[PDB]
Amino acid sequence: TFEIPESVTMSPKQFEGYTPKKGDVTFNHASHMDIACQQCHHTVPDTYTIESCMTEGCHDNIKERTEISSVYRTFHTTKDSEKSCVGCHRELKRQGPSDAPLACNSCHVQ
Amino acid sequence: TFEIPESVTMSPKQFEGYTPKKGDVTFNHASHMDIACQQCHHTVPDTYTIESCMTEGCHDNIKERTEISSVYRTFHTTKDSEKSCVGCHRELKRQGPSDAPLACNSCHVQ
Ligand code: HEM
Ligand code: HEM
Ligand code: HEM
Ligand code: HEM
Ligand code: HEM
Ligand code: HEM
Ligand code: HEM
Ligand code: HEM
Repeated sequence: TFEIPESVTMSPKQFEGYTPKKGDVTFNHASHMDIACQQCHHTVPDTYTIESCMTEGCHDNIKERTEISSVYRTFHTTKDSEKSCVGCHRELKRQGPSDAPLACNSCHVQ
Repeated sequence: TFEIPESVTMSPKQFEGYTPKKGDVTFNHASHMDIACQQCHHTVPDTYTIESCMTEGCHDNIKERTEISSVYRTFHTTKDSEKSCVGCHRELKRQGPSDAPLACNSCHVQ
């Protein structure tokens, strides 16, 4: 019965007491379909559910930036190539010509 | 919001006009958690849902046995080591000592 959402618009406006500096990000599963679900959704064994990365207790820290709980580190770190957006996209380029976006405005759009 | 069922009791009693020869099978995700979800649930790209293997149109053929749609071939074939139950369990033994069940009554229980 479980249905997967193809497109997902990730947003910083989720955090009430904060002012977003960049635009929203649209994530598409289709282009990432070859990667194991649990590779990105790495906490499935912990809760037996698939949930937002920015859930309370996970990567919901918007005030600090260097912390593992930080929204910034999590999606832009190159120290992780499995589940970090830019982290993986950068790693693909070392493996050969890749179009996986690195430019800020190629990810942050609307 | 998506919740995964740890234990799943697969049964042949689903097919009304049929008499099961073996007992039900209990599948546990915990012991299989290291395998990519889409490896077993191989039709996710097709429907963007995770559904029963024995759904109408999939592996629901109980009358024929050699067919890809056959409940028997699907779960006991050794010609596939990715998503066939005995197929993978057998392959593990070639990779080193394994306890993944091959005996009929180690899978069919209640
Ligand atoms: C594998 C085919 C796979 C599944 C299954 C899956 C599910 C899934 C769901 C159900 C959502 C919505 C979760 C919710 O209830 O909020 C969701 C969202 C995102 N996913 Fe996913 N996902 C699968 C695979 C992948 C892969 C390989 C990645 C990483 C490249 C990935 C990532 C994400 C992201 C990011 C989201 C948005 C999360 C958010 O905070 O809004 N998924 N996925
Ligand atoms: C959503 C698909 C999601 C992403 C993306 C994501 C990424 C991520 C990274 C980059 C790390 C850093 C690892 C490192 O520094 O090497 C990481 C680590 C942890 N995460 Fe995560 N994470 C996503 C989702 C979730 C969810 C829903 C939670 C909360 C249940 C969560 C938690 C954590 C924790 C804790 C860590 C560090 C310890 C660990 O278990 O690895 N993540 N995540
Ligand atoms: C992190 C949650 C994340 C986001 C966001 C993201 C976005 C993204 C975009 C915008 C594209 C372009 C196409 C599209 O919009 O669908 C794209 C493409 C690829 N990505 Fe990605 N991506 C995120 C995470 C990850 C992770 C962690 C990996 C690697 C394990 C990954 C990989 C890829 C690949 C492969 C592509 C295909 C591009 C191609 O050249 O065909 N992404 N991603
Ligand atoms: C380019 C170096 C770049 C910048 C700068 C940038 C900024 C940024 C900020 C500050 C946030 C926090 C929220 C805000 O609006 O201020 C944020 C969050 C996310 N980003 Fe980003 N981002 C840049 C580049 C990229 C690239 C190339 C991707 C996609 C691979 C990407 C993805 C994300 C995601 C996902 C988030 C979290 C959800 C959100 O707040 O939109 N960023 N980024
Ligand atoms: C990866 C962490 C993963 C997810 C996600 C997943 C989901 C899932 C669901 C939601 C069900 C119930 C489906 C329904 O609505 O009927 C389910 C059932 C089974 N799964 Fe699964 N599953 C994940 C991973 C794995 C892996 C790696 C395997 C293969 C070893 C696997 C297999 C199965 C089987 C068999 C069932 C029962 C199907 C039936 O016909 O009743 N899952 N899974
Ligand atoms: C449920 C998790 C499930 C299992 C288990 C499963 C196994 C399986 C095998 C062993 C094959 C044979 C491949 C070969 O001969 O090399 C196979 C092939 C197909 N399947 Fe399947 N399958 C499971 C689930 C599903 C579901 C829910 C459907 C129906 C949407 C489905 C369909 C098919 C089809 C069609 C094939 C052959 C062609 C192909 O796309 O690979 N399966 N499956
Ligand atoms: C096919 C849907 C399938 C079933 C059914 C199944 C059952 C099964 C059992 C009964 C065990 C024993 C433990 C338990 O009951 O949870 C077990 C263990 C392992 N399995 Fe399995 N298994 C099915 C499918 C698959 C597939 C397709 C693979 C390989 C890609 C696989 C692998 C394993 C592994 C690994 C174990 C761990 C045993 C160990 O020595 O620790 N199974 N499976
Ligand atoms: C041992 C060689 C063995 C036999 C024999 C056996 C039989 C069998 C039949 C005939 C079915 C159809 C339904 C019925 O009750 O008659 C069936 C279906 C499944 N089996 Fe099986 N099975 C044997 C062994 C194994 C092993 C080792 C596993 C687990 C790795 C296994 C799994 C399954 C699954 C799953 C099904 C489908 C769901 C069901 O009908 O119970 N079998 N098997």
